[PDB]
Formats: sequence, structure tokens, C-alpha cells
Amino acid sequence: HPDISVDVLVIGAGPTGLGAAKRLNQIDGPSWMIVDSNETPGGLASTDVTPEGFLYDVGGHVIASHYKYFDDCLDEALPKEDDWYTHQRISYVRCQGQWVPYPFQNNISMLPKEEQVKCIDGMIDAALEARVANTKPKTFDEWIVRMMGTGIADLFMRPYNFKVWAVPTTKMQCAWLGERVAAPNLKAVTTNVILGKTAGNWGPNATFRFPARGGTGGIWIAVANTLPKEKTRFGEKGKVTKVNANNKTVTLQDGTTIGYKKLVSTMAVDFLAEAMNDQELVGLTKQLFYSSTHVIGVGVRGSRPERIGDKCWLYFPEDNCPFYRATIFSNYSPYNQPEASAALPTMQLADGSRPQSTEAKEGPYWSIMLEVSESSMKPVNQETILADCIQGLVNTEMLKPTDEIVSTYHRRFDHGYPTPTLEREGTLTQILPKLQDKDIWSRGRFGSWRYEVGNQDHSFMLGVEAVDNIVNGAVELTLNYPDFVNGRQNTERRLVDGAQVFAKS
Amino acid sequence: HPDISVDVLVIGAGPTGLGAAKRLNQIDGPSWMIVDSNETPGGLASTDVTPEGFLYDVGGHVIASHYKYFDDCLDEALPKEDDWYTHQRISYVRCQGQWVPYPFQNNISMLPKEEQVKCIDGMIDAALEARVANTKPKTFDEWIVRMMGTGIADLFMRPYNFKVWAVPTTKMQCAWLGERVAAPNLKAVTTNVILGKTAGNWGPNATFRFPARGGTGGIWIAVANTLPKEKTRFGEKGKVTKVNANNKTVTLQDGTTIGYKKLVSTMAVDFLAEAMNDQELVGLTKQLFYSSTHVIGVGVRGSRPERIGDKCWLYFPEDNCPFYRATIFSNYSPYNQPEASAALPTMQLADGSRPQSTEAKEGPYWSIMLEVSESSMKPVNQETILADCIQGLVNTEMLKPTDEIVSTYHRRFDHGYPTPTLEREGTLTQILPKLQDKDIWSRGRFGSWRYEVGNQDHSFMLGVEAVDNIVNGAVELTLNYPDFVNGRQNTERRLVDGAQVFAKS
Amino acid sequence: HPDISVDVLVIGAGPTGLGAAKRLNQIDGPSWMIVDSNETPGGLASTDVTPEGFLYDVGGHVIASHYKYFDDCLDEALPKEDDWYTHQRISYVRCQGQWVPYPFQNNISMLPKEEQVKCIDGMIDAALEARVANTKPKTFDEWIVRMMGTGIADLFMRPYNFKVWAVPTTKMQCAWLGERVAAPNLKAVTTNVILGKTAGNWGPNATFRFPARGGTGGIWIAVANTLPKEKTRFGEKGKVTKVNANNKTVTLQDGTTIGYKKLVSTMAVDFLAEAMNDQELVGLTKQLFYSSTHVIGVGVRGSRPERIGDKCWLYFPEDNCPFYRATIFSNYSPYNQPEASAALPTMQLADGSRPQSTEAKEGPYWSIMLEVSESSMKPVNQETILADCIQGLVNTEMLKPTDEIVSTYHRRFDHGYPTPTLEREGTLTQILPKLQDKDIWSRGRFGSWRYEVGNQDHSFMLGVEAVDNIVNGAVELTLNYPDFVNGRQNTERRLVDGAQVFAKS
Amino acid sequence: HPDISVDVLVIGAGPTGLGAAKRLNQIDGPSWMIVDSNETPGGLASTDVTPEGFLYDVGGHVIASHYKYFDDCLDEALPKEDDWYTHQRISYVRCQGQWVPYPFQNNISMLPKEEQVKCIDGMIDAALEARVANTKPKTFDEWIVRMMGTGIADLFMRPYNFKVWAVPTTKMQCAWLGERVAAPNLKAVTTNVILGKTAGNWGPNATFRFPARGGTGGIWIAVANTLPKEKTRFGEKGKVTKVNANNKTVTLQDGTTIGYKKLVSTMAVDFLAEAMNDQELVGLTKQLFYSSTHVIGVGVRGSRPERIGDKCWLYFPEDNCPFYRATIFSNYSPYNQPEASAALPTMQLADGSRPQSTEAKEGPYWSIMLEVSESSMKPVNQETILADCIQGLVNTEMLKPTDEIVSTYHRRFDHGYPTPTLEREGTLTQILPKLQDKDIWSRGRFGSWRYEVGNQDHSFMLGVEAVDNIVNGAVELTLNYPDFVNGRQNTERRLVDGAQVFAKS
Ligand SMILES: O=c1ccn([C@@H]2O[C@H](COP(=O)(O)OP(=O)(O)O)[C@@H](O)[C@H]2O)c(=O)[nH]1
Repeated sequence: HPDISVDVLVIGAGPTGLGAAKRLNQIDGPSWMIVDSNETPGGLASTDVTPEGFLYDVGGHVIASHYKYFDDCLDEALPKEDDWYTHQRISYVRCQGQWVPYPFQNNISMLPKEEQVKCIDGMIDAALEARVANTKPKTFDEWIVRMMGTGIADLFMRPYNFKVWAVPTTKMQCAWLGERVAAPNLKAVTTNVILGKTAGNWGPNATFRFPARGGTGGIWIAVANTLPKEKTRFGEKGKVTKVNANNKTVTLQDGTTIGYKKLVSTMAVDFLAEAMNDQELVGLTKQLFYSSTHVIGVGVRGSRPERIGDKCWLYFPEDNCPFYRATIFSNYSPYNQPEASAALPTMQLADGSRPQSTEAKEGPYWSIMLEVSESSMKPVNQETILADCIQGLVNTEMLKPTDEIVSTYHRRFDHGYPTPTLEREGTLTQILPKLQDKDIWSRGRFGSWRYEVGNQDHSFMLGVEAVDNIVNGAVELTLNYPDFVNGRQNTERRLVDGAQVFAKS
Repeated sequence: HPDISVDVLVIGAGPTGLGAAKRLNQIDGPSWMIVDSNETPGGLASTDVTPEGFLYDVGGHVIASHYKYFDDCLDEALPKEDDWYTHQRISYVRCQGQWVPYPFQNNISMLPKEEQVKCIDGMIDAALEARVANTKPKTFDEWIVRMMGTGIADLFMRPYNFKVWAVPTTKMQCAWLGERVAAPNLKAVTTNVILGKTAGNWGPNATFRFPARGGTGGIWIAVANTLPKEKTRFGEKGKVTKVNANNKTVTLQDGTTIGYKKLVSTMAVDFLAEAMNDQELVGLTKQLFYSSTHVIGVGVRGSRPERIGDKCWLYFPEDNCPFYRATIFSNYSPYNQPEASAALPTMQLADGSRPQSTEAKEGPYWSIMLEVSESSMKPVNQETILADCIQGLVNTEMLKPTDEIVSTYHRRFDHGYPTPTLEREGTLTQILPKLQDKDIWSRGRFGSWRYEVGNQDHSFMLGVEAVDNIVNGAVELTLNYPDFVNGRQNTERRLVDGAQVFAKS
Repeated sequence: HPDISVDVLVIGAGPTGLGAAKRLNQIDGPSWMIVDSNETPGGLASTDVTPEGFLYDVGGHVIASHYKYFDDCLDEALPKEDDWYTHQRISYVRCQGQWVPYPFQNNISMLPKEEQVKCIDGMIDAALEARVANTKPKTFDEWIVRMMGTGIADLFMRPYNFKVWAVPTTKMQCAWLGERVAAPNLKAVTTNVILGKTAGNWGPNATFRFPARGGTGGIWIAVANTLPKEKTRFGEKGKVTKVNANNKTVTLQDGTTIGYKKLVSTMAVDFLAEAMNDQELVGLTKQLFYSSTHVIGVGVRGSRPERIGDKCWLYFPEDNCPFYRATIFSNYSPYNQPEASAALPTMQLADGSRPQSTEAKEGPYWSIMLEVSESSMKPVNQETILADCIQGLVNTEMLKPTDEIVSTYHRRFDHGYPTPTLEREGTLTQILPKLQDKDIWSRGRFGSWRYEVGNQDHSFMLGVEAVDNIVNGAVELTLNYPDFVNGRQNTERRLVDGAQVFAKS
Repeated sequence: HPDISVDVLVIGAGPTGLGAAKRLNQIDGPSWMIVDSNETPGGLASTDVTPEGFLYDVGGHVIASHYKYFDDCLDEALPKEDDWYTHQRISYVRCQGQWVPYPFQNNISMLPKEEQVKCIDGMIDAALEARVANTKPKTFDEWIVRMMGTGIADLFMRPYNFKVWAVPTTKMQCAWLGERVAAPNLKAVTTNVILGKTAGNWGPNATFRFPARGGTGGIWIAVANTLPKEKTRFGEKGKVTKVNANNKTVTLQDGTTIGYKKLVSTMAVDFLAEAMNDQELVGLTKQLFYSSTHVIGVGVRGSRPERIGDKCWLYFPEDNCPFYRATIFSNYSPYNQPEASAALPTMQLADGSRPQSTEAKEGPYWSIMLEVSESSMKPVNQETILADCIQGLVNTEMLKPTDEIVSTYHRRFDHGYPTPTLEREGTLTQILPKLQDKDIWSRGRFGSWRYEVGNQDHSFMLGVEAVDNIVNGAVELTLNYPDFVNGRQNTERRLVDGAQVFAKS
């Protein structure tokens, strides 16, 4: 007999596991337990802090919720109005010396006229082809070209997406982008060119809210804290090392065994196959593709430069920098970096030279957070990536050679993006149903490997819905129908449902 | 305080209300109660019997389930292998002296050659127009022409649908018809013409099971029997006369008041509006449209004629009979009509004449069930419709003039079909949310008026999901996304969920 | 027996008739003569002079020759280099205060940005519809929209063409416009909008030669002068009053009868019908439509204004002036108006006021020639049209209010344009073969009534080809195939053919 | 100075040369003469006779005139109604044991059903593609597929045209086929399949007339005979061996020199170039491509078999016979073969056996004329081609193994078809203008090398129009605009024109 027995064991306390846990706690029916190898819940939605006091998320993390239930849990966890800051969704594409507002194609008037001609011509071709199309695109590349035409494709989405995914766009499927027909809005694009006009897709009603304190990680610490502590096991004492699917027994690193009736595994499915010592599943999961994510963080002295301004996140298609995305993380909260009166020595100048003095000087400070992808098709030199990022900051005019860097951060995350390759679905549909037959709900960004439902709210709800499937026979909508959940307001499920109301009576 | 108080009240014990009751009974959380003005549950899925022992459903009722939950409750209600008879769909369309296999449009290959030309020419125009189409059809008619061409439109689709919906095809929308109306492949249809082949396997009901006893009504009586009797109130004692939405109080005919927290109403929503004395809702519901259904039953002496054979239901686009559909009801179960040893006198010959003898004679007997639609746009002479149907049977060679009729049946059902008019949705999106704000779940064939989810299983699940929404924050999928639930096997929700399994240990 | 007998009789000594006579005179086989009711040959290709010495053509006449034969005869008629002046086409469209380079539809780049958007959007619409179009436009208007979109239609093509054709675009066919109306390339038009470029090279008249003396009329006087005088009868003595198609006899106003074997008639065919006293033909010819042309000439004191420059002819779609076209006739030849030392009093100022004195002041002088159309759908007030035109010149900033007008000219030409109405071809194919079967070749601008072969070179060659058909069995290519003659260089026929070369040996 | 001087010299007395001469003789202005290496005029439109008395044209020659002038000359040559026989244009395609009426696609109901499916499916694809087509086909093969679809193309036009042109369909251009858009008549093809109907494109309207005597060759002997004898030089005495273009002299076999002012050459342009000792033109003309034609004639004993019947010419796509076309030449005139009373011995039976007697026996007789193509891409074994053709007649069931063959015929014509290769036009637009610059009108089937104007009427008119161009400045319509002359009634030019009517009075 196992050391512990529960009805539903949840492996992992990132967003997905915490989702499963929150729903179990609410339902308060079957017995349950959540574990994690980390003392701090949050997984890829965690936050680090440099010794100099600069916070960094695991790359740019911006919440766009598709679910009321998700909002309920964030509100419960961080209920105060000053637990959060609201910002407009401001983003730009760096192209040929210019900060081009997103979406890129509505703003090509910033480019030289010759290129505008090239762009419009390509989109005219794409429009005339769309008018007679009778097939769906089969690759990410085809989808891009049908949406944008060759000129606009070549300038942004093609080179940018290689830098993001670390695989060519021709090797990825496009179904994950949704059911929208791949066709250009030629009139919109041509109008802005003729008018010599720019327009970003943000404004007063296009916002996000970001945690006042502790970065994105502050959310999941708060959410996790609403759980009954005795049902949680976080840290080395909670690391799963073996999974016996036949006995429905899990073994922890310290030797503790847990019996379960249903298992919700939110660890990377390739690691689950290993933990299971399931040779067949190992072979299958190894056919999945992913990229690793390098997060580089740079702490800068001085008030926010005019050239940066209210920019939130930024895209880099060009090859004069290794990062695909930059975030002005200091714009997300005042508390993502030290206060102005905090004294810190200058480590280096942005051109790499030494400071004139090693004295600690006061702020104020601002902060840039960078992402660089890696795969077998796109290697990254760990010894030089920081320096190359900083040079990239100079090249893209985010920093001047004279800017004073006071803090640096670099961490590599092995499983960063699950890749929507052409082969993904053919693989997943062999893996996930075999786990299912063993009463294992493998769910999450790397639990079920689907990027289009791979954000915080999706992950959280994957865990919620998996529990709802286990207990109430609910349809796992987020898992099997990303277009469905992404295209509606999901308002039905709440942190307080009829079931808990009628019961209190 | 009212006479009785329940958390959830269900009005109506047709399939929809019984679905609500079954889910409420399974969950066993909130207190509940189901009422019906009729002593016998079943509603439009009930069965009458003539004094001579011939059973008739409310027209042809063939079960094609989209849900494992529905299957679970039917199996529970009628568990024995001999509770059911299994049949293949044998369906034909009467067209110019011939029986054309359903679907008509995929069986062109059986008509006169000169008519095959008209049909194939039409489909060729349609195919070429469809090749450059960039707009969706807006009316049922436009749909029909775009996917079939004029030839087939004029020959079958248009006259038949007027005949069954009792409004012209130009007055109906077309978002409802995914699993109802087969759109023909030009190549497939042409290929069958060339080869002289047929193709009768389109759609959901290629095999169905029919209750051995008591007609379709036997199911819902049996399902109702699994409910705790003290939580049911069927008959004059359970007739709802007043609804006070504001006090959340329902008043029954005998003056019994019932207080509720949540209301699931499965009566026709226009009658609900009347019962609420809500003159705003009355005006809105009167913008809906419906047809009435006349059901005519004819009991015939003799062994099943060769010309009839294993035919199940039959379509009649032409003008030589008033009915749009005939069901060989005696093919569905041997217990739908008297055994051969039953002695019955001949009431009339099929040509209308009086029988040679008034002596009771033995069988065997077979049985035809006919449907005739009526609306403000398609009036019916009530007084002559029985005779007109019988003559229609002679006209279409279903009966010989000398066939001996031993039993007749005619009953008018005022609300038969909720019509997918062009105005339907605009009206419903006013009505259903307004009731929703008053904590009223109006659901069902006429409860929510959507024919594309108007079958027994849909209705049942509308009830199940309304409860699942009220208690568990479930999405009402069947209600809001007909194409979604009709396009998948809905396996997740079971008559025994994890909730009950875990609780019982 | 009649007074005179010839093999071929030519009626009319405009370009078409002179064409006939030239070819007859070249061939020098069959006997022939040419008559005209006018003493001066030339027809609508003649030139008037005001008493103050200002020449005016019958509206803007610019030669654009498709035929070597025509070139041969003009060179023979006017062999000296200084018999001619060469000019580039400098043509513009007046639109919202600006001069837009011809053709309008290819110079969108010149309009305000907001008009530019409207125009391009319309062209984008048309481009997309044209990609799947499988029918030809039936009317001029349909053609316009289909090839240019609504924006350009409304802004220029529709008002301009009503103003010149004196019927709406919806009343005209569109098979005539190959070499008259440029079809805009979406890419080219958009590219020039983006770059801010112009495109003024479209068409056949990018370079023209104009006679140094006597206006366009100087050409036909000279051409007629190369004919043998005794074969001509120009003046009252050559006015045709009766045509007896049966006896093949023509009666002149002075009573002269001329018998013919073949008749080439170049007078308006409706005039021919009346002179034939052929009532059926009169009927048919009244089914044709034509507009009248008002020519207004304005002689102005001053050296050529800078705002005028090298402009040749100008289009006016707007309703701030009565005329559809202005020609800077003084730019065509220095001898179209008096020399600078010619003394002339000011008749009026352009603002309409009388001048201070009757003092004759010297030049130099420049000259504007205006055209205003009239039809039963577009009346012209003849008593005011001159003043309206002059006010028009002020409204369009052609003349300053203070400009000094020293000569004025107004003349109405009843048959100005043969309208390409919808009915035109149906009517002509009843008229011309009937005249053909009576050995009458009816040809020319109003002889055969086809504007697309309605220019001086066309007209001339219609006469030439008629003679060639009569004598040498040649195909009447210009008559029956406008697109064929207009799309090629017609170099084969010469004023000296092999026939004459060999005969002189 | 030369032995003879003329204004216009014509080399060749095939149809093209005779056309030139007929028009020269009609105009009767410039001096002229016509020469030919052959004593008998006619060229490839001549006729041979075997020693047994069977006539053979140079392959199937069927007149379809596009010109009145041609008809005038034929009718002048053979004016009696019994100089000609009239027949319906009856042709079939041999395909899988069947004689399929032409055109093939309207008669595929004779094929197996499974193949009808494949054909119709292919043509449906073609129809759908044609609806969105925005390009012209570039090759003959592309044109075939767009016209017929894949399945129909593979059965007839693709393998048949390889057998005709002796080059792949992918190596030929398709402009020569005319201006008709390459698109299926899907309804016409489908309608005949549905009706099970066959219908060839002949009837009372669709006829040809064939010479009663002397075969096609008789026409040209008769036309030549209307020429004044002393202006002709036919035989060894008229064989051109040298052309000196710079000196405008031709030298004949017997050493006679002829001076000309204009030269109409109708010999093959590659021999013209050789004769000109113009190495540049030699090199250019060698880049043209042509196939050689083998003609095989088989005289058969017996009355016409029922299986042959009224057939005229037959196409053979399949590879069980070497010939691409067969003609039932005995059906064209009863004088193409001996009378019934003529006695001939059997040479062999169709299976190759010896007859059971060498005695002469009487007729009647019938006759088959076959065509086999040869090129460098498709060799022909001259020594076995007769026997292979005869074996082909048995394989195609045209002859039974027992049929008695009483005459055989085989002749190879080196220049047989001028090939419309992709390269033809690029080559010809270099050859013809250089010859033109030297006053050489190279015209005819191999004179100007264009098959689409390569028939007897076309050829004749190339000579006629050449002369007309030389003398009267006419446009050479047939040379330059094949679509134009093939698409209209060319009725203007007559054998008696006004010129001769007027001069004779
Ligand atoms: O051969 C046929 C018979 C019926 N229908 C369509 O199918 C729909 C549903 O008819 P059915 O008998 O399936 O359903 P019911 O009326 O019983 O609910 C009708 O409205 C018809 O338009 C069709 O397209 N082809």
C-alpha cells in the first residue's frame, strides 16, 4: 500500500496544475493533492530577481484572458486595486531604422517609397489570388504569404518567425492560427499608404493588467496560497521521479509513494514518458519539437528615454540583433526594478567599455527584457549571448553606446516553446490518447504541447477543465477546440458555481 | 411563503424536462421538482393508440443520438435486448411513379433521362458559380440553388420543403441545415448517373433502434419511472397556469404555489410569456413562427405488401397527396398494431366505398403513419384531411383501391415544428437572454425554438445542459452551438460521472 | 438619258469623299466625278476665320494617322517642311482647381489624398471583380465601372462623357472605345500614387503635326487641288437634292442629272434617306442618334500667359463651365491668329464688361477654341452660350476677369458626333446592307456613322477603301473592323502602287 | 541582260503559284510568267495513279473554302455539275474497337462506363479551371487539356497528334488553332453521355465537293489550263536552280535566265534559301521543322463493306496501326478506281497470304488511302511501311484477313507538314522580312510555312493576295492574320471585279 492515497493527484504547480488544484478545491468532492519539484509555484510564469534588484519574467508575459473563471481566481488572489497596473497594448516592429507600429502592414508608410510599391504590389497579387482560392494553406509560410503578399512577408513575418520558432516557416502547420481565411485587407493597407498614416492596434480599450509586485510570478504565489497547505507538497520533497501507470503509483524523490485514481500531469509530456519508463511513449514524445528560450535582462541607469517612451513589447525581424522580442519591463510596474534612491555601481557601458568610476550612484532605473530562441536548427552560444544581446541593443538604438548598465541577467529555459510543426498533430494524437487510456490527463503548455492554447489563461483552464472532465463529465474544450475557446467569452464557469451556492443553504 | 420550495423547478416532462430531471437526480445536490399538465410524460415524443389497437407516434420518430449521456438513460430505462428492434434506414422519395432512394440529390441516376439532363445541367451551373463564390447564402432557397442547381431545386427541394415547413424556402434561413440537407458532389452525382448506381448511406440515421413496446412514448414513460415519484407532479395537478418571475413563484391549476431559485421551462416559450403575463415577452414570442402537424394513422388488413417491403419512411414532394411524409409504422415494431388473430371489421375500402361485409375478420395487419403540415401560409381543410390522405395513399399506389382499412387516426398538434425563419435568431437573442436575466432557462423544441437541435436527444441534452449550467457552470453547447454538438460524438458526460464514483467510496 | 454619266459618283468632298476621289484619280480606270454643295471642300474638317483674323477649326482637330496612304496624300498636298508645325500632345483634365494630366484615370496621383483613397478603393473593387468576370460589359457605363471603379467613374468619366456625348453613359454601347478610353492598371496607378509620379504618354496622339496656314481646312483645300478640276463640281452647282436609287440617277439643285453605276455617298445617311424619298430608310435612319456641336472661339490680347503654357487641349468634367473641351488654338500655328502688330480694339473684358475705349491696340494675340454639345437630352441656349463659355473661362481660371477679348466666334454644327448608342449596330445593319444592295456605298463620319473610325484618316480611308472594294474587290477593313485597322500600321496601300509603277514602263 | 524579262515572276504551279497567276492574268497589267519543275501543275494537291488504275491524292484532301475567289476559279475550271460529286463531311475516331463519330468528346457514350466516368471527371476539372483562368495556354498540349480535360485528351488528341505531327504536343505552340478560348463544353458532353447518344458534326449543311475525275489533281490541271500557255513553263525547262536576289535574276535547269521586278516564290523556303546561296537564310530556314508524309494506297476487291459504309476519313489515335488517318477514297468518286468490269488479279490477301489463284477477276473495287508521318523524332522504315499499314488495316478491322488486295501504292513526300513548333514564329519573323526586303514574296504551305493557312484555298489565296499586294497595295490578310480570314466570309474579291467590268465597257 502506497504512503499516500488520493483520488486525483496533480503533478506540477505552474498555471495548469494550479488550475486543476483551484477547481478541485472549489468542488471539494474527491480527495486530491498537488506536487511540484520547486518550492515556488508558477513554472514558466515565474519571476526571477537579479542581485541588484531587477525582476525578470520568463520573457515577455502579457495576460489576455479568455475566461471569467481565470479572472475570478486572479481577482481572489490579488483583490486590491493597487495590486495591479493597467497599460495599453503598445507594440512596434523594428524595421530599417524605424519603430513601426503593430500591425506592421498597416504602417508601411514609414518605409521608403520603393519598398511601399514592392509591398503593395505583393499584396495586390495576394488579393487577386485570394479571390479565387479554393484550398486552405498547408504551411505557416503559405498562410503568411496569402495574408501579406511576398513583399510584406519578407520584411516581417517570415524572418521574425524563424527567429521566434527556430525552425523555418515552411516546416510549420498553420491550423494553429485559427479559422480566419488567409487573405489581405488590401484596402486598409493601401489607404494608410495613400494617406501617409500610421495606426497601432491599441487604445483605451486595448489593455492589459500586470501585477504591481513580484512580476508575473506574484500572481501564482498568491493563487497557490489560497489552497489548503496540507494538500500541497512543493520543493525537493515534491519532485516526481517515477510514474507507475499500471499501479497508478507515483514515486517522489525522497521515496514517498502516492496512489491515485486519476492523474493530471502538467510536466512536459516527454519527461512524463521517461518517468513512466514507457519505451513506446518515450519514442513518440521524442518526435515532438520544441525550442529553448534564453531570457536576457538588462538594467539601465537613467529615466526612461524619450525614444523608448510607453513602448511595451517590440519585435525584431532583422539580423542585427539576436533577440526576437524585447520588453520594456520597467514600464509594466515601478517595482520591477529598484527605486531611484537605490545606489548601484555601473557594471559596463552599452558599447562594452568600463565605467569612469566604480562608485555606486543613484537611479532612477529602467529595464529591458530580451528573448532569444534556440533549437537544433538554431544554436546559441551561451558564453557570448549576453554580450551579443547588448550589442543588439546598440544596433537597434534601444541603448546608446554611453548608456550605463547596472545589472545583467541570463537564464536558459530548456522547454520554452512547443512548436506547431507539420508533424505535431500526427504525434500528439498518438500520445495523448494512450495516456488517457491509463487515466492520465497530460495537460499544459508542454503537458499537451499546443501553443495556440499555451498562454497562462489557457494553461490554467486546461487544468480546470481536466478536473471538470474527471468529476462532472465536462468537455475539455480548450484542449480539443482552441478556435472555439479563443473565439468567445467563456463566462459560464465561475469560482462560485450554483453547486457551492445551493450547498451553503 | 409558497406551498412548496425547490432550488430548481422543471416545467414540462417531455424529453427536455426529463433530461433536466435526470441530471438533477444524478447530481443529487440541489432540491428539485418536475411538473407536467399531462399524466403521461413524453410530450411530442408520446404515443397514441386507436380503439382498434394501432399505435401512432406524433409522426415519424427515428432516434439518431449524438450523445452518450442520452444513450445511458435510454439503456437504463429499457435495459433488455428485446426492449428494442434494430432497423436499417430504408428511405425513399416518391417522384413520378418511382421510389427514388434518399438522398434524392445524390440519386439523380434513377429519373427519366431527359430529367437527368435538366438536373445535371443545373448542378453544373451551380458548381461553376460555387467556384467563384465569395458570399454565403442568406436564405434556405439560395442555399438549395447554390449547392444543387435549379433542376433539382424545382424537382424536389423546393416543393417538398414548402410541403413540410408550410412556408416557402425563400422565407427561411440556412444556418440550420448542416446535418439535415445533403449537398451533392457534382462528380459523385454525375458518376452514379453514368454507372446507374445508387447511394443511400448519407446522414446520421442509417441504422436506428425502435422501442419494442408502447411506441416512442414508451421510452419517456420508462425514463420518467426512474425518477423518485415524490419529486414528480404529473397531470391536472401539475399544470402551470401562472409564473411570477419577480417573486420566483409558479402557480399550478389547483392553486398550489411553488417557489424556486432557478427555473427550467420546457413549455413553448410563447405560452411561457403568456403565463408570465409579460406583455413585452408576448410581443417578442409572437414574432416567432411555427407550423402545426396533422398526424394521420391508417390501419390496413393484410400481410405487408411486396410494394411496401422494408421501407421505413417516405418523402412526397408532389401534389397528388397532402402529406409530406409516410412512415410504415408497422415495420418499426410488431407491437405497433394488433396481432394477426385480432378480429376487426373493415371500416372502409381505400377508395372510400363501404365494405362488402361488416363482419369482423382476422389479420395480419400493417400500418401507415402520415404527416401533413399547416400554417397561416398553408391552410388545411381540417374536416376533409383524413379522406384526402387516404385518397393520397391510393394516388401514390401505397394502397390499392380495394385495400381494407380497419382503423383510422387523426390528431392535430398545434406546435409541431419551430420554423427557421429569417427572423428567428433576431427575435430569440432578445427573448432567451431576457428570460436568462430572470433566472429562467427556457429550453427545448419550443422552449428555445431551434429545429437544428430539436430532436429527442438534443432536447434531452438541452435539459441536461441547462442543469449542468445552473449547478456546474457548464457551457450550454447544444443551445448555442448546434454545429458543434451535431459534428462530434459527445462522449464525456455519462449517467455515472466521476463525481458519483468518488462519492460512493 | 441623263446630263452626265460616270462609273462612280462621289457625293461630298469632306475627307471621306476626297479619299474616294484620290483613289479613283490614282487608279484612273473607271470614270468618276465628285460633287459638294459647298464651294470649299473639307466638311467638318474645314476652318472658319473671324472678321478680326482668328481661325477656328470645327473644334479640336488633331491628326493621328493609322495609314501610310493618308500620309502620302497629306505630304503630296503640303510637301514643304514649313507647311507643318509639330507639337507634343499636352493634354490635361480640369479637376478641383488643378490640371490633371491626361489620361485622368492614370494620374490619380495628382488629386487630394482623400480623393485618391476613394479612387483606388473603387479600382481595387473593380480589380477583384474583373478577376472572376466571365461576361463582357454591355454599356459604356458598365465598362467604365468595370475597368475603373466607382470612384473614378463618378469623379470624371460619367460627368465628362455626358458633357461631350450629350447622352448618359448608360445609353451607349462600349465596343467602340479600344483606342479612346484608357483602362487603368491597378498596379501602375497605385505605384504612381505612392511615388507621386505622372503618366501622360497613353494613346495615338503624343505627337501631332498641324498645318501652318489655313487651319485643318488648309489640308483638304490642298488635297482637292490635286484632283482634275473638270471632275469636280463644288458649290450650289454640286448640291444633291434627289437620289433615285432605282434608275441610278442623282439630281442636283440646278436640275442637272447624273447617272452612275456605283455611288459613294458621304453625306449623312439620314440626309441620304430623305433625298432618296425612301420612307423605310428614313424610318431606320431616325433610329440613329447624333449630337450637335457648338464651336466657340475667343481671341485674347496678350502674350501667351504662363498659366496656359504649351497646353494643347483640355478636358472639363465639372459643371462650372458649359464646354467639354478647350483647345489653345494659338499654340497650333502662329498663323491661326493675327501677328502682333495687327491693331484691334477690345470688344469686351472676360468678366463681361465693356472696355474703356474703342482704341485699337496691338497684340500679340492668343486664342481659345471651345466645344459645347447639344442633343434632345441636352439643350443649349444659343443666345447665351457665348457669354456662358466666356464666364466658363473665368471660372476655370483660363481667363482673368481683366483679360481683353478682341474677337469672338460661335457656330452650331447640326451633325457633330455620331453617337455609339446601344441601338446603333442593330440599326446600321438594317441600313447599310440595304443601301449596299442598291449599289450605294454610304461611308464617312455620318455616311456610316461609326465614331471609332470617325477621324480624318479613318474617313479618308473609308472613301479610299470603298473605291478599292468597287474596283479591286478589296475588303472594307476600316468600315467593318475598327479594332483591326486601329491596332496596326496600315502601310500596304500607297499613293503610288505597283500598278502605276508598272504601267509607266 | 537576261533571256526573259517580266514584271512579276512566279516560281511554282501548286495552288499558291496558280493563285498568283490567276490573279495576274485577271488584272492583266504587269507582265508575268509562272514556272515549275513539274510538267503537271498541282504540287501536293496533285494525284497519282497506280498501274492497276487506282488514284491517290497526296493523302486525304478535302476542300473547305473560305473564299469566293477560290470558288470562282474552281467553278470556272470545272463548271459542269457532273465535274463534281458532293458528300457529307463524315469522319470517325477509331478507339477501343469502336468507330466513334467526330467530334470525339460528344460520343464517348460508346466507350466503357468506367472510362466515361474518367473522361467526365477530367472535363469537370477542366471546366472548373477554365472558369478562373487568367492566362492563355502556351503549348498545344496545354490547349488540348484545357479543352478536353486529362482523360479525354489521353484517349484521342494527345496520342493522335503525336502520330500526325511526329512531334510531342508539348513542343508545339497553340496560337495557330485560333482565337477561341480553350474551354470544355461540359454540358454538351454530359448531355450525350446521359442520353446514351451519338452524333457526328455532319449533315445536309456540312458537305464537301470532290472532283469527279482525276482526283484533287484534276482541279489544278483544269485551273492551270485557263492560263495563257505561252506565259507558263512547266517541266524540266521550268526548274529553278539559282536565284540571284541582288541582281533580281533567276536561272533555270536548261540555263535560261529570267529577270523580274518582283518575285513570288512558292517553293519550300529552305530550298529557296539554298537556291539563293544566302548562307544566312540557309541557317535560319534550317531551324524550321517539318514532317514528311508517306502515302499508302490499297485497292480492294469487292463491293463496299457495310462496316465501311459512307465513311470519308478516319482518325487513329491508337498504336495498333502506323497511320494517323485513313480515307475511303473510293467514296469520293467512282472514278478514283477501275469500273466493276475491269479485271485484275489478287496481289495478296490482307493477312499477307497468296491468293488461291493468279487469274484476273472482275470488280467492283473500293480503295483506302493512308497517311504515315515521319520526322527525326519519329523514323519510318520505308521497306516495311506498306506491310505494316496493311497489318494496321486488319488490326483496326478495316479489312478482314480474307479481303483481296489488287493494288498497292507508296510514295514519300519529303516536305509534308510545316510544323507549328514553339520556335516557328521566332524563326519566320526573321526569314520573311529579309526576303521581303529583296522584293521576294515567299508564300505557300512551305513558301510561308503556316499550317493554319496551309490548305488549298489558303494556299491559292496567299498567291492571289501576294499579287494584289504587289499591284494594288492590298493587305496580305491570309499571310498575317489567319484567325481573321478563317473566321469570316471572304466574298469581296472576285474573278471578275469592277476593274474588268468597267474596262470592258
Ligand atoms: O431526399 C431528401 C429528403 C429530405 N431532405 C431535407 O432534409 C430535411 C429534414 O428532413 P427529415 O425527414 O430528415 O427531418 P424531419 O423533418 O423529420 O425532422 C428536409 O427539410 C429536407 O429539405 C433532403 O435534402 N433530401
